Amino acid sequence: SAGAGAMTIVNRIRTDVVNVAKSFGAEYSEAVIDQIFQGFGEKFTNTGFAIRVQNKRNQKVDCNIRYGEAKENCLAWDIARESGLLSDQGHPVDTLIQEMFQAIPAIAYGADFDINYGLVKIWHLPKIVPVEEAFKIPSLPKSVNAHIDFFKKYHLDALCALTVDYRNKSTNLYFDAHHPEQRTTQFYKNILQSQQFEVPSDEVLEILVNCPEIAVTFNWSSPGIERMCFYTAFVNRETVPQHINPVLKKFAQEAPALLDNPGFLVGWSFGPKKGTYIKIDVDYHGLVVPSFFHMHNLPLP
Ligand SMILES: CC(C)=CCSP(=O)(O)OP(=O)(O)O
Repeated sequence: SAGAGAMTIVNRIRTDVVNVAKSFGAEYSEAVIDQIFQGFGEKFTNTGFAIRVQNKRNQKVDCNIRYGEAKENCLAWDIARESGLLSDQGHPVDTLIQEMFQAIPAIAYGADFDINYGLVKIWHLPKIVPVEEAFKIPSLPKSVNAHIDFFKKYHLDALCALTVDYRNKSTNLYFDAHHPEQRTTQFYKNILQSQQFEVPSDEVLEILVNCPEIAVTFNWSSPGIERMCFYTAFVNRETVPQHINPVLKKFAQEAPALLDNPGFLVGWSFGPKKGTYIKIDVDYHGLVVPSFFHMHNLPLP
């Protein structure tokens, strides 16, 4: 019953995470997993926890584990620092999450880990606010302010989250995709063409029109948008569009969850020639998907 039988919930989670990673061929480090769980295992037990796989072109599938909770302070930061998971790099990212919590009041936060690396991101979640609130933050890439007209044009006026990616040295702004233009396939063709990204098939465009949340990624090395991502949730295994991609099919059918009937969040990422791939998270305790609809003021499907 080392990894089986009667076990604490946190041990059930660890075993499930390693099983996913093995099944999808994702790399992982036992030392990094243990280090993450020493600090964060209790959080993973009691809050909105998810396991993600994603399939970047020409590399192995990555396996991430992440959680969020409705606390106004950035609790992950202290835990990660103490855990040896978050060292300064001599870079704008070092103070950015602190600046975000100073600049805009948070109603929740979360953290994201790649089990082959350690802590990748911390998220800041405010109540929905005008995007201009972000321009207060000292260490944001200069490219963010420079995209004021782009945000306005594409109805990216309602900021619903921020993140710092310590590994990638980038930041995402997340928008509530409330505008009726965002219910049309042309919107997605247009916003993707504005950046010279890849435009997906019609079948994928017809999925995107239901997206409640759009992320846009900025970095300090370039003036342009690195990639963007459209998030769509599915309330159970069967309603994931399993036919679109083999990773979607396999993960929907086989992802572990403690709750018998989990939903999923899928991120459709696009970039220039990387940046284009799919992310899928299983709602391991069943808390994430309802919270996702609620945070976007949408009835639960
Ligand atoms: C759960 C929400 C709605 C979005 C999470 S941000 P993300 O993990 O998709 O960000 P990246 O893939 O790191 O850009």
